Amino acid sequence: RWPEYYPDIWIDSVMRQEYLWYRDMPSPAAPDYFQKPEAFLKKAVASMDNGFSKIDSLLDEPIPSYGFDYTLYKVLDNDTAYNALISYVVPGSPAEEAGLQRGHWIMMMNGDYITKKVESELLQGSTRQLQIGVYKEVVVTGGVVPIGETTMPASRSLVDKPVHRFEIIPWNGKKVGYLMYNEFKAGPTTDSQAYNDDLRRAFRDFQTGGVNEFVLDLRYNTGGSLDCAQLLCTMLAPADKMNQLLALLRYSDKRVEANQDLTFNPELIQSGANLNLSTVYVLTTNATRGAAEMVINCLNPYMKVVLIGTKTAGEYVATKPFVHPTDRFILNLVVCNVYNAEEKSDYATGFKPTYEYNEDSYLSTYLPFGNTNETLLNAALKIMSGITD
Ligand SMILES: [Cl-]
Repeated sequence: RWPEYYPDIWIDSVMRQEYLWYRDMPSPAAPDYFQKPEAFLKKAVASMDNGFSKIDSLLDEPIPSYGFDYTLYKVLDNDTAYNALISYVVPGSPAEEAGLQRGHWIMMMNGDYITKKVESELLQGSTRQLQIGVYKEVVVTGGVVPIGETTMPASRSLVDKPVHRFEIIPWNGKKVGYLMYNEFKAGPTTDSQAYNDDLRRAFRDFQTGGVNEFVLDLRYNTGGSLDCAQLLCTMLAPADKMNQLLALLRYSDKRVEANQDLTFNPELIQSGANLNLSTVYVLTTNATRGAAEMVINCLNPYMKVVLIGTKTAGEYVATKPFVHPTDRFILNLVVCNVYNAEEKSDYATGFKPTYEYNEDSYLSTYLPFGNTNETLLNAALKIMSGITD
């Protein structure tokens, strides 16, 4: 109706220049200078963009937190109450100092139940007193039973490292490398390789230990950098694949200059080690996304990749970050296709697992990462040994 806008908004410009699917954006509508970037984005993306592109805030530091992730389960006959099952504890966090571990359940906070009203108090706050429990079975009935209490310090701004857990497991005559790798991130700062060097260090330890089987746990890995992914692949692959094509990054017809052919590149190994493996077991959930899915797609043609868990996210294109000049947000925009050596990325809707295991259905084996009875790792160990068909 009104106003009558005259015939310059950054987000529209960065997208029309850099977006993989710029040709499939809606036609230039009437400008809306007050709309949130989120709202602009949702209306401007191509229909193929199923939440791949997204807006993220530019923060001075990570939002403070206690350092744990969880899932709520309704309490026995309490109307408003829930128990919080811990799924991940950040190293060096208040949660870890509290003595908390994956598989612990938070049952009370300072003598009060956890209700939907107070759920956000699990994310951050002051020092808290917690009643903690564990899932127990009795012969068969199961439930969360209290086992004790602890004091959790106040939340604080935390940095979580991608190399989350490491182990070498001897198992039925095999030497099994286990890696819980949670984010494709090279280092804490813009040009740091610190985490990639942590990854190399783990692979050097794996080679020293003579690992000949491998379980890569990407279950909560939401993605990140393809250069991290190239490094990881290069170190898992069979040794006769060095220098072969791994990934074909293909941008739009306006950004041909950016196209790249990534190989299994042995000069990337540096202080790490190639493990010369023929099979890899990859643990997945719906959270497993992007770069994490690229690893699966790109290793598929070259080795036996066995997927255990639940279907992956389906993010078959790569995003790159673009920072607004003044408004402090980041546009994570789809910029390229990422084909494997067979010229394919045909996992729209996600990679279906080879063997489906929902970790939430097996509460008695919801255990710390790397414990061999932990559901998804146990499955892999059984499958490689022929215990599970
Ligand atoms: Cl953990």
